[PDB]
Amino acid sequence: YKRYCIISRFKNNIDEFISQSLKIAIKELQNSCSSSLIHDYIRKIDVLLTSIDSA
Repeated sequence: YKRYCIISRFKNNIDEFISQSLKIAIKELQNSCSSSLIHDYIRKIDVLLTSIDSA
């Protein structure tokens, strides 16, 4: 229900903590409707993850 936005926000705070990244690749991929229904700050929140992944 409303937990699809919470767990995405829970994975957003957990991906900022940095194999283990391969399980993180499952959280970052397979977009069916979560990368279509969601807000305007979540787009730059995805940019903060890959730049942190660039380190």
